[PDB]
Amino acid sequence: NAQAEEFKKYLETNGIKPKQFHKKELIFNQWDPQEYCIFLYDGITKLTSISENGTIMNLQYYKGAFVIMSGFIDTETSVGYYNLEVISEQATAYVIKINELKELLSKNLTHFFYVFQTLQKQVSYSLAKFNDFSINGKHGSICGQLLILTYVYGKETPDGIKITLDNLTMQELGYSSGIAHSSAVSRIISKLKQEKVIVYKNSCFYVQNLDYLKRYAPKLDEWFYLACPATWGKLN
Amino acid sequence: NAQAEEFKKYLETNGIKPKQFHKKELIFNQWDPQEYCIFLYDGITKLTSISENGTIMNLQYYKGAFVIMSGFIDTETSVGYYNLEVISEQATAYVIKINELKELLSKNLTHFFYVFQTLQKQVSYSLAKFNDFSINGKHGSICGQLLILTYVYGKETPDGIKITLDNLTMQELGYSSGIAHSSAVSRIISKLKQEKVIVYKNSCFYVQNLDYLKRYAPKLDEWFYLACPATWGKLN
DNA sequence: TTGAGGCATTAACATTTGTTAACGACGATA
DNA sequence: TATCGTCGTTAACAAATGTTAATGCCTCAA
Repeated sequence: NAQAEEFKKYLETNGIKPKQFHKKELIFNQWDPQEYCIFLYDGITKLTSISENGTIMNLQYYKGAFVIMSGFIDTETSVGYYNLEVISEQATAYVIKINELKELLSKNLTHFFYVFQTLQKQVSYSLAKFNDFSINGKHGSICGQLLILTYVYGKETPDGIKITLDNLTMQELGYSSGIAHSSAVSRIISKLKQEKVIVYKNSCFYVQNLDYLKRYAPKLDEWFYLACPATWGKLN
Repeated sequence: NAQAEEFKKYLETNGIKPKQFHKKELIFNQWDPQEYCIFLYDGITKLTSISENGTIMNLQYYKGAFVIMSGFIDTETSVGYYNLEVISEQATAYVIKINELKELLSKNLTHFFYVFQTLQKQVSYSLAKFNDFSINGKHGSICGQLLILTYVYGKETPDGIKITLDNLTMQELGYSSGIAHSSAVSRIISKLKQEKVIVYKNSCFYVQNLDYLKRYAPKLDEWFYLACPATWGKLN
């Protein structure tokens, strides 16, 4: 991304250098809140939360470049108790204290409307996901995530559309759609395969019937068409 | 309250006078997609979406002062095809064509951080609402949506916390929670009355054991503490 | 006064999803 | 080569929710 690269070197010009993280690491966590601004530049991460009884919940994924904030700008108070876990083999993110971003960004606007728009991307994405997940129950919740992972981690192949993901177990899908037991998620997929909407090939899932997932996740498909038109056009 | 007070003037001091709306009026709709930046000053509205199937979905509610984006501040394209229906007897707001917001907000950067912070309040809200609705299915969805209603529009009476709202018909909560048929939402609420949680008096809902809702809407309760603490304190 | 329409409640029944358990396939370790 | 643990399936039963229909309470309009 062009804007993300211009922002990259705008930080290094002010003493902000990249930290390196490895898989299973938490850049921040729900238990020791620090209000930072994370400019995830490279790597795949997931924003999670754990209930008081230990229930895991994957709220979404983040693929660099992108911006995540654990606290508000003006008040600098916590925005919420979440964990940003690194699921890729290794990730590179510029961690900057929230206090400094104010002054850094008051002296330059073109980088402000960049971080602002990523936030607009965040909002629209959250509502679209909430829209498709709340209507068709859990069936559509699985279908929704599979549509997101296809539009971001997918690519055309002869067998079907491959999803370039590792450590994508059954529980990880359930965590990302509200299912708690790995047997319920496998039961929904058993029929998605019997309806040949998807298929399993070694190390990955393959999507054959994209239009099926679209019906059970229209607003999400719409969001990719409106927010990430690049990735969207590569699958139609 | 105050950060939006000096904001309201900063708009009409540059040629943005307020337009007025009445009940059931749509400020922006999904079929006519036009990118504005609405600043709901006074009144209550609901952001809705209508599926090709004809299904209605209430994504959330908006109570002034607040900011609602219909397009991206850069590309000027629609963040999504939604409808902002006025459900109050009387609502005032300030519309800005999104192309005009850029200039208006690039010179005064104190009101820039204001709009940016409300965007963050939106993000956390969506992430929190998505967390609690996903764990406990529909039973929890109603407990969550209810909790939201008692903090924003709930005042204390000897009979409990009264949700001062018109309507709130069974179908309307179904749209907010994600249930299609009104008979089902009634089923759950018929149990919450038996469960000494809520009662229906004077054509309004009175909450008596909001802690029961906190257990089923933990992330949402945490959101009011960190984002709108004044609201949180009114009931704690 | 009667009669129409909407909202709330319940029923019953179908469908989905929650929950636990058992089986097998695979890898890893000694 | 045997054994332990992880994960993917399926079974079986329980709970929740989807779906439709019927009944009652209320307002409204003639």
